[PDB]
Order: sequence, then C-alpha cells, then structure tokens
Amino acid sequence: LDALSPEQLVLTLLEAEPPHVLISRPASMMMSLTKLADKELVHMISWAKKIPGFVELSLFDQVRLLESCWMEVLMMGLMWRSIDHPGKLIFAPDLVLDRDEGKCVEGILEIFDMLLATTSRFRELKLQHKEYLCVKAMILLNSSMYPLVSSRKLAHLLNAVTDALVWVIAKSGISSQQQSMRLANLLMLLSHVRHASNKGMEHLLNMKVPVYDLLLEMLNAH
Amino acid sequence: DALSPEQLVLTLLEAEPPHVLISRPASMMMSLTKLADKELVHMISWAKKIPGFVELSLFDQVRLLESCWMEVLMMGLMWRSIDHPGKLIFAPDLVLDRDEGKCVEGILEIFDMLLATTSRFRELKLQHKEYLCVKAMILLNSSMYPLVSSRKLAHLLNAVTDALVWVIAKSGISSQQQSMRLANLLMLLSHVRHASNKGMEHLLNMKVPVYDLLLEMLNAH
Ligand SMILES: Oc1ccc([C@@H]2Oc3ccc(O)cc3[C@@H]3CCC[C@@H]32)cc1
Ligand SMILES: Oc1ccc([C@@H]2Oc3ccc(O)cc3[C@@H]3CCC[C@@H]32)cc1
Repeated sequence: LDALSPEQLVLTLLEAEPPHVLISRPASMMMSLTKLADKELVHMISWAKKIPGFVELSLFDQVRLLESCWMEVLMMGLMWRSIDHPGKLIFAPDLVLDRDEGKCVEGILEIFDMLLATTSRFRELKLQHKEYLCVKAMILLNSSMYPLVSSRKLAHLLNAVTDALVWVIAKSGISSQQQSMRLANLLMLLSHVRHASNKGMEHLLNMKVPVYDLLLEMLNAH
Repeated sequence: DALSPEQLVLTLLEAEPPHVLISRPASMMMSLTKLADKELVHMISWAKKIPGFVELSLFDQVRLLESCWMEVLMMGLMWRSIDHPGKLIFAPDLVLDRDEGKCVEGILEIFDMLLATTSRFRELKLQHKEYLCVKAMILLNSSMYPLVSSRKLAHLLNAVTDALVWVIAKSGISSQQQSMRLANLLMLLSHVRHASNKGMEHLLNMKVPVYDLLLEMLNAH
C-alpha cells in the first residue's frame, strides 16, 4: 500500500526514468525515427516494470497495456524534452528536428504540428517534472480499456497514480477551484496525446525498421 | 450567468439533438453513413446553442466542429447504448449488436471499442448531467490549435469543467472520490477520441460522403 503513496511513488517513477537514447547513425529521417523507437521500446518495457505493482498484474494485461501505449508514451517523452524549445522536437541527443524538416516525408508535417501544438499547451500550463512523471504513468495504465471491463488490480493502480497527481497539484498551494481546473486541464491533454499517437500509428503502418513486430518480439522475450 | 453551473446544465439539456430516423426504403455502412449526415446537421444546431460558442471566431467554430464531429456522434451512440450491453442503439430504427459487425471488415474492431467504452460509462454510472457536460467538453477540446478568441475558448472550456465539477460535488461523495471521479471521467475522453480516430480511418478507407457533406454545412453558415 505504502510504496504507492503519493510521495514514494513520484520518487520511484523518477528513478525509473529511461536513459538518454543515442541513435548512432553511421527513408533516412524515417529510418532514424524508426531505429530510435525500436531502441526506446526496450527501455520503455524496463520503465513499466519499475512502476509499483505493474509487474503484479497478469502478463496478459501487461502485454495489452504495453502494446497499446508505446506510441503515446514515446510521444509523451518527445513532448516533455521538447517542452522548452518551440518549433523543435528533441527526439534524441543527436536528432533534433524543426517543423520544416517535416516536409521531406509526406504526412509527417501534420503529425509534427500536432506534437508541437500539444507541447506548446504543456509549456503554457507550466507542466511540472513530477506532474509529468504521473501523467506518463497514467498514459500507460489508461492505454487499454479491455483489461478494465487483475482488473481489480489495474483500477487500484490507476487510482494510485491519480491520487499522486492530485497530491502533486495540491502542494502547488493554489486554490481548490484551480486544483480542479488544473487536474481537468492536464487530463484533457491526454486526448490530444492519444490523438497524435493514432496519427503516428496510422502513418507508420502506411509505410513502405519494423518497430511493431520488433515490439512483439520484446513482448515475447518476457 | 448563462454559464453558471446549474443554468448551463439546463441549457445544455434543452439543446439536445432530436431523435434521428434514417428511414431505409455497403448497406449497413450505407445506413450508418446516411445517419451521420443527418445527425451532423443537428450537431451544428446543438453546438450553436452552447452558451458563447457562437461568439468564438467563426474560424474556431469551424475548426472545432470539423474535428469533433465523429467523437460527438460516438459519445451520443455510447450514451444511448449505455443500458444495453452487446448492442449499439444508433438510431430508433437501427440497433446493431456486436456480431452484425463482422459483415463489414474493420468494423467489428471499432464496435468492440465502442462497446467497451460504453461498458465503462455504465460501470461509472454516468449521470445525465455529467453526460451533458462531457459532450460539451468533447466539442470544446477537440482541437488544440484554436487554443495555442483563444481567450474566449479557454474561458468556455473552464466553464463547462466547473459545471462538471459542480455536478460531481452535489453527488455528496467525499473530496477524494470527487477528484477520482473527475479523473475517471476525463480519462474516458482518451478512449472516445481513440474510437473516433479508428472510425475516421475506416471511413476514409472506404470505397454517402459525410465529410464533404459536413464541409458543405459548414458553409451554409
Ligand atoms: O521518441 C519517438 C520516436 C519515434 C516516434 C514516431 O516515429 C515514427 C516513425 C515512423 C512513422 O511512420 C511515424 C512515426 C511517428 C510520427 C512522427 C514521430 C513518431 C515518436 C517518438
Ligand atoms: O451516431 C453515429 C453515426 C455514425 C457513426 C460512424 O459511422 C461510420 C460510418 C462509416 C464508417 O466507415 C465508419 C463509421 C464509424 C464506425 C462505426 C460507427 C461510426 C457513429 C455514430
């Protein structure tokens, strides 16, 4: 019970953060992004396994969640590290792209504008490092509906992270009407992250590295 | 004042779209498509009746309407299907159960999302008042751009939120639960959005033109 307490939880998530990912480059832009995603996915699994109780869900839900959230969690990560630099998307330490470079590949420009706009909204709200940690945990725990309709366990966990986020906003010292508004504002943003995630998945499947199959392999590895 | 919690809910209540009968003299998709086109007209009316919507720049109005329509149709579908597991009450003469979804490829998947999301709103015991606020929110939160008149949209979105928060408050539940229920309701918005995208992808992969017809309506005003 206690390891899921608001304070402990935020610190545990903090330590569970993924490492920086160097793509190490010796079609191409899309080759880069794809190789990057594959690499991040490995660390994403590690991350999820470090979230208190995740490992104690049924392997069936762990797999459902991961398979449904990966693109969203990757994009949440992109937005967060691009949060202080308008017009750019810091994908990895050796891969910073600005809006315009998105014109090369067709279809990508639209997605970039979504990501940049959502990032802009997170910068305007002044997203906090610990609010960000809870949100990202929520994106995962809330990626799939089915595993909720072990379900007892997922719901408890999803409530834990939420209490944590509510706790985080509370010590913000702001009023009670604002606390509610900020909670609502942060959550509504999730719809946009999901959205961008869908446009990304769609675009990725309309393509002719196999990230999705590679993810399924990683899912079998465990 | 017209945006004050109690008043706003009653106003949204009166703005509800009428029942829509398709009146049937490929086909399933033909029906669903004829239905959408019809509901879209009433959806515009609905949105205009939301306090202050008509006051946003026509550019924002069009922007919001163009991206939320599918979500609002599905929020409507879920709400009227909420008491009937395994089925989707699309219209008074169009009730489809899950399996009828195997006929058209790609649709069974989407039906299962809608049935699951509806299933969850039933578990949360979504109230008629909450449903009214949530749907307004789906519209007001459909596009990020018009927000990043912006002043106006933000104020509007906050108004509906206060309303929802107000609604949950008179629920008499504790403050920890109030926060949880608010958070539980909002997260469902990601799934509605999700289903909305799957529905759009599918509709565009098809070979009635709802989207163009929508764009026309967007001009008739
Ligand atoms: O950290 C990351 C790493 C990678 C990505 C995705 O990469 C893709 C690859 C191939 C595609 O057809 C689409 C995409 C998504 C559209 C833009 C970025 C997004 C997000 C975040
Ligand atoms: O009230 C309504 C009326 C209509 C709809 C959409 O209709 C479609 C039509 C054509 C398509 O290729 C997909 C769809 C969506 C997939 C299931 C229903 C949804 C939702 C809600």
